[PDB]
Amino acid sequence: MELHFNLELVETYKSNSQKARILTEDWVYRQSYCPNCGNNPLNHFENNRPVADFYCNHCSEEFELKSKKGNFSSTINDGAYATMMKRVQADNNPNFFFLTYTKNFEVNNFLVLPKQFVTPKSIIQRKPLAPTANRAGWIGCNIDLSQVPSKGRIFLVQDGQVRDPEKVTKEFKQGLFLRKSSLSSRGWTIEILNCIDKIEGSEFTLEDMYRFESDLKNIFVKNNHIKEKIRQQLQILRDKEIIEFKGRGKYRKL
DNA sequence: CTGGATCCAG
DNA sequence: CTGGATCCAG
DNA sequence: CTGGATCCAG
DNA sequence: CTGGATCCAG
Ligand SMILES: [Ca+2]
Ligand code: NA
Ligand SMILES: [Zn+2]
Repeated sequence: MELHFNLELVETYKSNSQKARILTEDWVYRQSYCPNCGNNPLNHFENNRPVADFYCNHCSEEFELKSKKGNFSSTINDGAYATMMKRVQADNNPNFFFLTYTKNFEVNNFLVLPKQFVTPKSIIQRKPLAPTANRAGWIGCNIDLSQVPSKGRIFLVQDGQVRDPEKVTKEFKQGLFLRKSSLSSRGWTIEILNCIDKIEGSEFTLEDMYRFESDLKNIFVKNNHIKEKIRQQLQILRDKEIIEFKGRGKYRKL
């Protein structure tokens, strides 16, 4: 990845907001890949499409890009409130890219946030624009990401440095199982991913997994069928291309 | 027209 | 954190 | 929807 | 039997 914008694109513009739109969307089109499946390039939706900047034409994941000069805040500016409210609840609800760029118009940080982390609760309605305003009565919104987990933020470029796309695809696919709250309970798929990651190396077996039985039992005290559950969860992780089934109780991390 | 889109600016 | 000024398109 | 339980190919 | 597939309850 190269980290600088194509400044020529914005010669004819005056608004720094509109310049940011052009420069950041061009950069992502030219330089980013699908953090879910690894497809490059992402495809750009048509202009004005609500909360819909890019799609991956391989896996159908959608992406909303939010960009800013400087540093991230937990509060993010957006578009129309009503259509945000509708898009976060859609079956094809978008994942969210966050991009920071420097005073030299180069990409400082670039991360993805899995889609489950932007919920209707996150979306804060703004006061309508005054009737003095050009867009009088427009109701915009801000997104409150304060509650998002540290681990939900998956960096593609971090403080100047491009990260390995395979580390990112791995982390994103794990991230899609991550729970909206620290207060929400354990969750099987998460706890099993946790065991998998405690196993050294790429290859493992069902017997390796059944060693975590006593540990899983403490967590899920009412589960009297732990082994069956381990097996069911491995099937879930397979269907998501997180592991491969080698046949008869043998697995490999992807 | 109306109603989406940008994030900047302070 | 809050309120706008640009842009874009059916 | 997800946690707990059941089924049966091989 | 063993491990992948499926069902049922709240
Ligand atoms: Ca955007
Ligand atoms: Na957009
Ligand atoms: Zn993809």
